[PDB]
Amino acid sequence: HMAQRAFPNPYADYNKSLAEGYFDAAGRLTPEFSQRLTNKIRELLQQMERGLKSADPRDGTGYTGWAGIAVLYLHLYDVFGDPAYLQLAHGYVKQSLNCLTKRSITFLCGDAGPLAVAAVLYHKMNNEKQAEDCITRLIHLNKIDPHAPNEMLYGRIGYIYALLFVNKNFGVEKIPQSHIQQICETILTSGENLARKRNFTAKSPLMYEWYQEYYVGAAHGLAGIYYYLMQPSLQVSQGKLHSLVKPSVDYVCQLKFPSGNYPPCIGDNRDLLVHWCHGAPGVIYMLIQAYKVFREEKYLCDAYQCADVIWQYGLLKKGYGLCHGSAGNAYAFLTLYNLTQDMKYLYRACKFAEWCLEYGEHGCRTPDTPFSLFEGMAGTIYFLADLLVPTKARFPAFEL
Ligand SMILES: N[C@@H](CCC(=O)N[C@@H](CS)C(=O)NCC(=O)O)C(=O)O
Ligand SMILES: [Zn+2]
Repeated sequence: HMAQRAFPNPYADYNKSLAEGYFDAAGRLTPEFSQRLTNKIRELLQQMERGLKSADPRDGTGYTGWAGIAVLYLHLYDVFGDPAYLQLAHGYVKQSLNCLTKRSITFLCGDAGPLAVAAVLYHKMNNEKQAEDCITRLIHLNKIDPHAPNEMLYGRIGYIYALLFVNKNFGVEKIPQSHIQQICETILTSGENLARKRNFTAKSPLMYEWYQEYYVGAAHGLAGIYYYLMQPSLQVSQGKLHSLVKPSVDYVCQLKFPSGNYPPCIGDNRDLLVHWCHGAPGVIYMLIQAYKVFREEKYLCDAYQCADVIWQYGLLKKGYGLCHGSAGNAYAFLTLYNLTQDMKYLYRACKFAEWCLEYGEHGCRTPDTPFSLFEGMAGTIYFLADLLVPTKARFPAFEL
């Protein structure tokens, strides 16, 4: 059913000859291809700026609203060094800070996005008072909540991301490790408890759910949570890594469809969605991190299969977005490239970029938020700009 959701891939797979137009033998993009990316970035930014005039004033979130546009501009400032991008970021930060709803804790869908992004923006503009005030508020956002989910968009790991985002950008431990540690403990305890209650323990020592479903993928599910639990920056003990996390990862691996794709939820039979939010483009991060941490070939094998699924069925009719679109899917190639150093995957990313350079010429659906970071144009632009230096590229608001 995957074929129904994708355009046929018109591109030939990697060879040295075809790759030479995109990058040199060291994987550095050609000046020509770099400039083509740059030209499209500039073109799309104009469209995005105009389109955002019609966006909902109330939505300040990273996923669909103002803080996500600020994320893009902070990134463009880092990539290009144009002070105008930092100024644009400031404007969007200011909008986002007028939109706090006090309903959610996450970087993507909650108040942590505006606060963390503002902290970084103010820091980059040498505004210590405002930066520090934002950090204080971010730290305070963490309330005791036994019913809070564990996943990326609305749960504990999404709050953790905001903390990591501040620390990374300040280059110092602004938020004490102990804050992250306490949340990590809660996540692990929650997982063990649910697995015990449902008698998953034997096959999976941890289990998580969101809206009463066992989601598998990056956005709402197991792959996102385990990706985080395996991250050195969360400092999960070797004991818990091996006794709890690894067998839980292995359980997810065993859910793989024959195609190499993954079900949205445990028990789902229809092999349909090839998205970051649901399916191989999101699960790949868990597999790659598991390979890095455990060094078992099976994880790398599965990652290759993800890349092949995405190469065949990853050019989505949904559009060019990050959450569920061609640009988000292209990041899967970059993560595998950055692990393997295999230029085949850099090439695949470049070809997906080629597709995005024909933005709007394919008959894709218009997203609900056509200009947002996760549904719309801002995310596509983010990807194009990130591709300029492939080794540093990271799926935004998610990848560490
Ligand atoms: N609001 C989205 C459309 C909804 C959507 O695609 N949702 C994702 C999850 S975030 C999905 O996988 N939907 C199920 C499907 O495609 O069947 C947009 O405008 O891009
Ligand atoms: Zn999605």
